Amino acid sequence: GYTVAVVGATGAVGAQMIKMLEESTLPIDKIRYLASARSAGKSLKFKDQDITIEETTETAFEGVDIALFSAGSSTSAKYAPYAVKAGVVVVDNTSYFRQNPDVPLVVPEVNAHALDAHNGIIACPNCSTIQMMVALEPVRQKWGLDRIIVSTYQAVSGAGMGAILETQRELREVLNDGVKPCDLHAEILPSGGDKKHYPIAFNALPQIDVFTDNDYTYEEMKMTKETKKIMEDDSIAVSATCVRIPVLSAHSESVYIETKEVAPIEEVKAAIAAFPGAVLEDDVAHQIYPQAINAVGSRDTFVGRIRKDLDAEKGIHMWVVSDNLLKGAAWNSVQIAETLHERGLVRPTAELKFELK
Amino acid sequence: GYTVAVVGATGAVGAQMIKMLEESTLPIDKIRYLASARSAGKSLKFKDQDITIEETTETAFEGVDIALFSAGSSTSAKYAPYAVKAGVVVVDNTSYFRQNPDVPLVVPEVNAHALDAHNGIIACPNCSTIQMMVALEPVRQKWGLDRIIVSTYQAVSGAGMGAILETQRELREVLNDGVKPCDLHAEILPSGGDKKHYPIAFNALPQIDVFTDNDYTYEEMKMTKETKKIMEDDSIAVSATCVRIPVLSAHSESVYIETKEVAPIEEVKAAIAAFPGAVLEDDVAHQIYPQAINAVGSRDTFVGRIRKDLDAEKGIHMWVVSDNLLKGAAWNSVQIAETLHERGLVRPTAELKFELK
Ligand SMILES: Nc1ncnc2c1ncn2[C@@H]1O[C@H](COP(=O)(O)O)[C@@H](O)[C@H]1OP(=O)(O)O
Ligand SMILES: Nc1ncnc2c1ncn2[C@@H]1O[C@H](COP(=O)(O)O)[C@@H](O)[C@H]1OP(=O)(O)O
Repeated sequence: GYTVAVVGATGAVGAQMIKMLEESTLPIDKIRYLASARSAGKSLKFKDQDITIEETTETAFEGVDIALFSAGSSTSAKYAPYAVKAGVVVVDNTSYFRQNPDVPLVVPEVNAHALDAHNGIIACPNCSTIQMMVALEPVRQKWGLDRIIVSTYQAVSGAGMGAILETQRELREVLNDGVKPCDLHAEILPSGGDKKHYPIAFNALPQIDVFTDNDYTYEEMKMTKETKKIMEDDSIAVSATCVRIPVLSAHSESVYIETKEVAPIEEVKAAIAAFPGAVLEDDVAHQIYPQAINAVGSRDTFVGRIRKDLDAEKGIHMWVVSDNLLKGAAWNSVQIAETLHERGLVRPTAELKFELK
Repeated sequence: GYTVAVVGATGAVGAQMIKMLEESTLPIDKIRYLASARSAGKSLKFKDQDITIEETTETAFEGVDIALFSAGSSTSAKYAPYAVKAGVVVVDNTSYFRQNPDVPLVVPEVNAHALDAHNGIIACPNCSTIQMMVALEPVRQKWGLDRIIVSTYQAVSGAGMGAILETQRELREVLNDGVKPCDLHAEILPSGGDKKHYPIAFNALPQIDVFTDNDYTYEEMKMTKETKKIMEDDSIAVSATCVRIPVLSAHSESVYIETKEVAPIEEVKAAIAAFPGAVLEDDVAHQIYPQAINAVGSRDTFVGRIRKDLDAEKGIHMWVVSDNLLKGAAWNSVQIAETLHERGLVRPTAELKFELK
């Protein structure tokens, strides 16, 4: 069996990582929970056992076979290269290593093969990207992809535990204490790292992450570049608008594509249904489409509202929904680990290609 | 001075029709509030005055100069033709007359000229369509419009008063009582007419109105058909995805367009700023963009996140927000009435062009 480590166990994603590891087929001899110095000493369950939380340091990875990181891009930049030096395979849920050519960026159903040439770090893509890739890969395979335009309806759990609490408290202040929404005080959303902060209660904020030089945010640009890397095609045009909405869990996405060849809608429905990790929920006559609340707690990516464009020959609209902390993060990460084990890729790496900080 | 009736005066829109009339420049000698049998005999304010609500009948429109209808489609179909026969000019908020060729479909900033040839009924377009028209008309006027793809983020007040109450209590049940969103009992949303009803609390429901035979909903197809009538151009390609989110008031829209000539973004921003009824809110360096919660209570239509597509040379993305019950309904309706008075168009129609039911 393996010794597995969760770095960032106490967080929103880390807690889903525990839940997914508990339900995993991965044979674990020893489980460790890692976090910052304040969390060290507290107890936290793995199945029925009590586990002690430990400080994350440069020396804390000896004897570790697999480490799942979800502790923000700062904790991965500092500590992940040391884990690799110690003989760990790191699966990173943060954005830091995602655009490194030495790091495979992986959704198991789409680009499992990229895992074979890993140099110790495997990047988990952005949650909004992952569900889109699940929904679109089966179409790409049969008919090609010319362009994607996507608008997202993203839940607040992606922004961390604090965002959930902020949202819930804003909603209770409006509903119980009768506070105008434009009078609410916010501390986190739209982006903890940015200068100004706005309420999300009864609102739709068209900022996720911070702004880049081209006036798209880092989230939208991650959707663009991560798509090109996962599907291994730099010629796919991707433009996105990323919006936060008053949902705790589950991202929804309105997706528009143009294929390389015309794709009969019923063949598209069938192709998406036949694809692992994607579930067709499309029966408009009985008002069946994917819904965020129904997706909560499930590993699948649910797709419906599939219909052709009213004017573009090759254009298709659809609606994609997934638990953002499961397939969007923790399940993707654990599925990567299960896949690493399937393929005999849980072993030390010989050449370190990631400078130590 | 005019005798003005409000049909549907007790509803969510009707309440905003009252507020817009209260703040109008229109010379009003007499106000009447019409609704159904169940509100008949109740009282309601116009400024300091008490106004007894009357049941709408076919003979209730004697003496009325202007009638603002917002009582659902069946009510406009049944009574508006009798109002016209009596000598009223009708501003209809509903969809029933929107596609009749004898009926101007008007957003005053875009197509006020079409008021001149009215035959006793002017249709106010759909809420989500109006704000899109205000944002794009200044772009269309300078550079043309080849196509529109739009994804909406729509508030629940457009589904009426019962929908608002249903949203509020669903959220209260989740937040105060511990009820899981899965276990919520809905009666109205996503669409009061349809067979099945889903919770909107912490959800995103990709259905507004009922489905049509092409798998687009009636709401999505209205964006399409109204856009073409208002811009007097059937060659403008339009496809929509209309989604309800947990907001009480203020629609937001992620809008993609392709223009006929390249439109430098700095010129597009300028042209939108110069357009009556459109306000440019675009300064990403200071995180400035339209937000539903800020738009509430304003007649204006707010436009930001303006940026060129990453690949398509004529493509442009933007974010458009407006109060759905103001510019999207009641202000548009009162602004139509003010425009009619401006142009001496408030007068009886001789020839009856609408069927009496
Ligand atoms: N420097 C750090 N070293 C290890 N873990 C960290 C560090 N900084 C933050 N974390 C962990 O990352 C997660 C933050 O995401 P979230 O806001 O959802 O909790 C937490 O588990 C947090 O642990 P801790 O609770 O000890 O601060
Ligand atoms: N048959 C009808 N005749 C006239 N008005 C109607 C009729 N049915 C509904 N209405 C009015 O349409 C508006 C519905 O608005 P909303 O959808 O926001 O509840 C209400 O003012 C309602 O009046 P009433 O209050 O008497 O039911």
